[PDB]
Amino acid sequence: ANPSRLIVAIEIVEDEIPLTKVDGLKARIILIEDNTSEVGTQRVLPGTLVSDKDGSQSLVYPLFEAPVSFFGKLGDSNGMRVWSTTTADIEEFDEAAMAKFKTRQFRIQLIEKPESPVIVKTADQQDYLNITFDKGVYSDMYNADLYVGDVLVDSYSDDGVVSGLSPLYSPFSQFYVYHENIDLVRQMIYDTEMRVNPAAAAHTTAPGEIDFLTFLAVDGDPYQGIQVLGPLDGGITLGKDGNIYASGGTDG
Repeated sequence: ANPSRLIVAIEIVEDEIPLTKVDGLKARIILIEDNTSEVGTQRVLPGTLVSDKDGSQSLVYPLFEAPVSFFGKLGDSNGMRVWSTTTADIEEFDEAAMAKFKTRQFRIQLIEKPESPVIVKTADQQDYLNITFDKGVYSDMYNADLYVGDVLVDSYSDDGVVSGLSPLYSPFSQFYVYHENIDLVRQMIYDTEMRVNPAAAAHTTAPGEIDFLTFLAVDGDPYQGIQVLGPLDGGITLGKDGNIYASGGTDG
């Protein structure tokens, strides 16, 4: 009756964190479980976090949302991984593209259980897809558009034409990005950090360059104005090994 679904969100509050206090942010990645609402209608809402500093309450910002392509509880076997790029790693990434468009480059990969989980290769047979959460970014390195919304489904799909094989379809039928929420979240972290650690403006020159998922700065270094909350603290670790699955699949 109902597809499984993945909704990724971020819970943030203002608090005194440690700076290894100081005034910055307490954040944690969370999943919202809803297969009822129409896709793209999650709201920013107060979470369960409170602030030791001033009694303020956390807010929860839906970031993105992806429905599974097919009915059934088995759709709950679909999920994904996501991580930001860094001028610290083994692989490189499109540094001039980022420069030009002042946005951050991310890698997303689809996965399936049984779990390590199994990696769903893209059509062109790559292990992962290079994306930006912003529109208009075109990469000369990968000669592709990078915007997730425009490219993911399409990339894990293959109508079979010049391919000659059985049409291939993506396990996720659409990737909806909450642009406004993301911009709201990045600004928040950009501001906080420019204040806390103003040298960080050297490579983080725009709010659009903020990694709001794994909270690494471009240089590779985790922002000094964020204190991340892992599973110990009600959170979810994203990243190369950070597995998240759709849910709420119903058979009827």
